[PDB]
Amino acid sequence: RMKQLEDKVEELLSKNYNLENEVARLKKLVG
Amino acid sequence: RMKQLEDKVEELLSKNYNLENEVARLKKLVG
Repeated sequence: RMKQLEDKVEELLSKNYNLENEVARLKKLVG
Repeated sequence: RMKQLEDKVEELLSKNYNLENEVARLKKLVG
């Protein structure tokens, strides 16, 4: 369960980097 | 450290929900 929690942190960080990359692409379209 | 890992999961999920809400607002502007 240490490892499962660590795995979930790594997974959520990857998801937020994808969301960050998407926000930047959309902001480039608006801006 | 169990608690610290759990805290980090909860924090990253809140960040991704904010990013999700931002993506939806920007997509509403484009769409």
